[PDB]
Amino acid sequence: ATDTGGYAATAGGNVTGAVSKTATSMQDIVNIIDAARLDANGKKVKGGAYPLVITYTGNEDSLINAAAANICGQWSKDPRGVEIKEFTKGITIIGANGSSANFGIWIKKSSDVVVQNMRIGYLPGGAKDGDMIRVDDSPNVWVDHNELFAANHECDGTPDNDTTFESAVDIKGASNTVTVSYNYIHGVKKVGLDGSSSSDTGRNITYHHNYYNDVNARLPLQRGGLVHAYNNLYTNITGSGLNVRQNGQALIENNWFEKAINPVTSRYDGKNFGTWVLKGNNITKPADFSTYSITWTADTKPYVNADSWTSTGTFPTVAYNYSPVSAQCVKDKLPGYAGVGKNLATLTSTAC
Ligand SMILES: [Ca+2]
Repeated sequence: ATDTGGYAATAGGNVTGAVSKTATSMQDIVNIIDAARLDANGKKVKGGAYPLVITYTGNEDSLINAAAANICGQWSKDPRGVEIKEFTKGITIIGANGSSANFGIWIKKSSDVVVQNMRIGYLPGGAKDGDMIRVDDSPNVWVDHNELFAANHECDGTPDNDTTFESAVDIKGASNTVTVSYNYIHGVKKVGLDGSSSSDTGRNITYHHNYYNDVNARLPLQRGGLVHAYNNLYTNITGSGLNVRQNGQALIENNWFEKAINPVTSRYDGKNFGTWVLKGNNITKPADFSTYSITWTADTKPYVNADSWTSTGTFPTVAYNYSPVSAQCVKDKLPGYAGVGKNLATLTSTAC
């Protein structure tokens, strides 16, 4: 009921008294959430009046296909997103099979929100924080079985030469417990941070059963706190993978890395390096780097790469319950469980 396979423990809107609503457009979602704040007398209730299970049936493929054809025209447009602000009664946004969105979901100062089966891609507004999914000051959030994509490319003349597209799953502030699972993330330059700055440290986040393909960096860019990454399939990482900074701790287990540059590193600050515990991945020693095409580069400032492929620290006892399959099974089976239209199916050893 509340088990997500990670630090977040929430059933979202699937609780007692939940009200099911169907949203056929972005605006419907905005309107549904707004109406969910009113009590029987028409007065607003802090945190929302009742739980919601919104089934999104809209399809914005036309906007997505047009954007795919003109990648560089996106960054300067207005960003589009549904804001879930200060809603704590519990909410679940689930896309219907065949649904799609060219707008993001921005969660802020909320809790107990689940977003599932949403296909989001090529969002406008990279220069104005056009994130696909943003989790800000929001604990108990579960981002599961979604497809988040764009083009892993940077156009010229974009602000900071970094705004062609914004991130897939940015997590910041007091989002103390979050689970990111079964997501198919592809064609994304900046996957997502875990802390917006050097001072925004903390949180306990779990990334599991995600399928990353053709992504440049931030898987995540971790700032302190704890990160548990298990059963993820990392392929074609063009910049760096897990960047553990500000003394953060990471447990990296039973993942499959392939064709990746700097898969596990601590760079860009020049100090306060994070640590990692490595176990059960397809890579077990440096000899495997050649086998799976793992490349390492240096950085202009002091850095630490996992080129020795050894644990550099410790990790506290993982609270929740979980059962990872083998790194091989991930590589063989994960692409069929990750993403939309998989009916929220999960990979078990039985299926291996
Ligand atoms: Ca962002």
